[PDB]
Amino acid sequence: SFRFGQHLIKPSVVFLKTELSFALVNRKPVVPGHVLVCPLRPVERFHDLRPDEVADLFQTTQRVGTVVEKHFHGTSLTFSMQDGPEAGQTVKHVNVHVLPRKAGDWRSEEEMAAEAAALRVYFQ
Amino acid sequence: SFRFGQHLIKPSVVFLKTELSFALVNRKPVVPGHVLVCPLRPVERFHDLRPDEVADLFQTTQRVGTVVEKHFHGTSLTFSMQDGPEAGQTVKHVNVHVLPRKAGDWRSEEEMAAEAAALRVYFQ
Ligand SMILES: Nc1ncnc2c1ncn2[C@@H]1O[C@H](COP(=O)(O)CP(=O)(O)O[P@](=O)(S)OC[C@H]2O[C@@H](n3cnc4c(N)ncnc43)[C@H](O)[C@@H]2O)[C@@H](O)[C@H]1O
Ligand SMILES: Nc1ncnc2c1ncn2[C@@H]1O[C@H](COP(=O)(O)CP(=O)(O)O[P@](=O)(S)OC[C@H]2O[C@@H](n3cnc4c(N)ncnc43)[C@H](O)[C@@H]2O)[C@@H](O)[C@H]1O
Repeated sequence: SFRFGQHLIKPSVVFLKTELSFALVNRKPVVPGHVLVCPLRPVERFHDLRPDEVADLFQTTQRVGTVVEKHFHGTSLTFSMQDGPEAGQTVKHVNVHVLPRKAGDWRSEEEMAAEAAALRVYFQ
Repeated sequence: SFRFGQHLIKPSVVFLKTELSFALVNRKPVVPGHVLVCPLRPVERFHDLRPDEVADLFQTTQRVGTVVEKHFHGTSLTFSMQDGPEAGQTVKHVNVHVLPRKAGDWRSEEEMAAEAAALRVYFQ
């Protein structure tokens, strides 16, 4: 019941949801704990975001990171937004990639829902 | 009169300044128009930012990008924050890297002040 470009994201893999943004797990994380934060409204370019959704997108992005860094035992975070077709954007929806980091660094929907469930505990 | 870790940034190379953040040019941009946006207060990890400075850091980051994308003729933006020593952070100050993007992609302080001056026109 979450739009992410032209796909619908089953709540099962969504682990946080604010008034304006939401965060979810990946089918192929680049690193354990690689997750995403996207505004609820489907805009394709970061510049299309009202300034309230931008505050919200990154206050949420701040929070989500503190948790996966904890949860997945990282010591540093890597944040990044691929904003446009020439920046590598594949899904035309704004979305921050949050990747926990460590010194020297595909799955089933159920493994995704398991992971989202664990992440939901930290936002309780 | 701008702190960026343990260095002082001469206003000459600063091209925007809000109540909470500020943006500046690079001595070695990775791509023409690669610039930075940093909170005025020197925190070393994104999580150390109040939520007001986070709204401000990214509302500002939204603006700055729209301009360098225009100015440097890009068609897409790449945003990214290296948050921690294991994420590649070199300067222990929070700072978003904004890089304009195009299909298939060191200088003197004066060349830096020239560039900041041009960027200041778009925020007039
Ligand atoms: N050395 C290094 N190597 C790699 N990354 C590094 C690095 N250093 C720093 N970084 C860091 O690693 C990041 C590089 O990641 P990236 O920007 O290359 C991933 P993307 O696939 O291009 O993303 P988008 O198209 S925008 O967004 C689409 C995303 O949503 C997901 N998605 C789409 N549909 C989905 C669905 N239905 N269900 C679940 N997920 C879906 C996709 O899997 C995809 O990840 C940077 O932040 C950098 O600082
Ligand atoms: N294929 C690709 N290749 C490269 N980047 C890509 C990519 N695809 C996407 N990206 C994109 O390119 C970016 C990768 O850039 P990066 O994160 O590797 C640069 P950094 O030097 O590690 O940054 P920091 O330590 S955090 O911050 C320090 C910064 O402040 C500057 N600085 C420090 N002191 C200064 C001073 N006194 N005066 C002026 N500037 C100063 C430094 O030059 C430095 O750039 C990503 O956003 C990605 O999405």
